[PDB]
Amino acid sequence: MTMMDMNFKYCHKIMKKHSKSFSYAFDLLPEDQRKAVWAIYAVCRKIDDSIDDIQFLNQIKEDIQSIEKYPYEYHHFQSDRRIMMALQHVAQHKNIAFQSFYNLIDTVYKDQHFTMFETDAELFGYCYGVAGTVGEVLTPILSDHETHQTYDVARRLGESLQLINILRDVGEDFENERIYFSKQRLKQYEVDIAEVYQNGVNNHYIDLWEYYAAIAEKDFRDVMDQIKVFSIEAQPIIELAARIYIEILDEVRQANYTLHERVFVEKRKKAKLFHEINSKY
Ligand SMILES: CCCCCCOc1cccc(Cn2ccc(O)c(C(=O)O)c2=O)c1
Ligand SMILES: [Mg+2]
Ligand SMILES: [Mg+2]
Ligand SMILES: [Mg+2]
Repeated sequence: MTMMDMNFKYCHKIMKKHSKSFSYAFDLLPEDQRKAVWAIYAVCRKIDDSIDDIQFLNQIKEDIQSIEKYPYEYHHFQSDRRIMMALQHVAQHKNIAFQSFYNLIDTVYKDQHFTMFETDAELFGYCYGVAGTVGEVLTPILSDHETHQTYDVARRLGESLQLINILRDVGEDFENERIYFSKQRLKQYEVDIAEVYQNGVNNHYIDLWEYYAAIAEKDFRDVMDQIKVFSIEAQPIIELAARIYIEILDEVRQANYTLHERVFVEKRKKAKLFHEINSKY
C-alpha cells in the first residue's frame, strides 16, 4: 500500500472505532467513494472530539482553510497529517462544502459553554450544526449531480441520525452533564432528567421520548421517500445506514428506555436489515 493508502486506512480506523453502524454500511461503497467518506467522517470526528482546550481545534480549522485556499499546494498540516492529507486528496477530486466544516467547528466551539436548549428550535439548530453539516459535506460524494434537494435530503438525514443518537444516549449524556431535550419540551412533559436517572422511567418520560422518536421516524420516512437524489450505488447503502440507525429506537424500547446502558444493534441484525433492503433493490 502507498503512503496515501495508509492515510485513508487511518481515517477508516477512526470511523469504525466511533461507529460500527456507519462503517458497516459505508464500507460497502465502491473504493473511491468509500475512502472519501472515511476521510470526511474522520475529520468530523477529530473536530467533534478535539476539546476533550481549543488549540487542536484551531489547528484543524487552519488546516481546512489551507486546503480550501490552496488545494494543490503541499501543506505542513498543524493538526493530524494523515487525516488532512486524505481530506486534501478528496478535495482535489470533489467539491467539498467547506462552509459546512466551519459550521460544525463553530458549533463545537459553542458546546464548550454548553447551556441547555430553550426550545426545540435551538435543539434542531444544534442537530444541523453537528450532523446536518456532515450530511452537507458528504453530499458530493454520494450523488452525481447535486442540487438544493440533494443537500436538503442529506441534511435532514444527518439531523435525524443525530436525534436518534440523542435518544439512545440520554443516560450517558446526563452523566457527562449534558441534556439535549429542550426546556420547553421537558417542562411541558413534566420531566426532570436527573430525577428519571435516579428513579427510573415513568410515563411522562416515555411520552417525551416518544415525542422526539416520532419526529425522528417521520424525518426518516421523508428521507427514504427521496432516496433517489443519491447515486444508484449509494442508495441502498444510505438506506441501510438509516435503517440500522433507526433500529436503535426499538432497542431503546426493548431495553425499556434505560438510562444506564448504551443499547445497540447486533452485527447479525445489521446483516439481516441489509438483506431485507436488497429484496427490493
Ligand atoms: C447523505 C449522507 C448521509 C448523512 C450521514 C450523517 O452521518 C452523521 C453525521 C453526524 C452525526 C451523525 C449521528 N451520530 C452517529 C453516531 C455518533 O456516535 C454520533 C455522536 O457521537 O454524536 C452521532 O452524532 C451521523
Ligand atoms: Mg454512533
Ligand atoms: Mg455528531
Ligand atoms: Mg450521543
